Amino acid sequence: VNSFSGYLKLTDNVYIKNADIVEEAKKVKPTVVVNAANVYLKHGGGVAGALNKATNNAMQVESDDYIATNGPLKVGGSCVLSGHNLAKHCLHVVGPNVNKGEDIQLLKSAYENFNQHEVLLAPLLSAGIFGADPIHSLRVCVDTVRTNVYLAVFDKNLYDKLVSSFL
Ligand SMILES: Cc1cc(C)nc(N)n1
Repeated sequence: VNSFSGYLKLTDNVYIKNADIVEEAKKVKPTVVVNAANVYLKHGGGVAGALNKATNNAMQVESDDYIATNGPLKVGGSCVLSGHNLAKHCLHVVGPNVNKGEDIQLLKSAYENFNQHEVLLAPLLSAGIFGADPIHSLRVCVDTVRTNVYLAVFDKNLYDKLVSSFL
């Protein structure tokens, strides 16, 4: 049993809810929250900006030190950093950004990072301002992630479309 509440079950291991990932993290304090990161860990706007704002910019400070030491992530890659006030850990995962021309086949590689963690609270990778089709992102998630993933969908309209169209 875990603390996640109000989710619709899509598969054996994938659950979904209409919720802002910042309010859900604050309530649950999951072991892992996933950030929709870029390779520079610049959490300017989007999911990353919303999570970073909720940490009072401490996520950005920690991320700048990570990049100064290690250099940029790969598209499709990830790193584990602190979850600050939101979670034990934040798994920063880089899905391909369609608005930068990145290979959508890298979305499967991005979701494979989730398999290193038994339970996660996550957004749909490459959705929102990363430009991918969220219906596609949910299909890749279900077909790639084998660990238990609790997806937070920010848009009520999009949530209802993801559920209604789910095969
Ligand atoms: C305030 C907010 C929350 C989420 C999940 N994303 C964005 N872009 N902004």
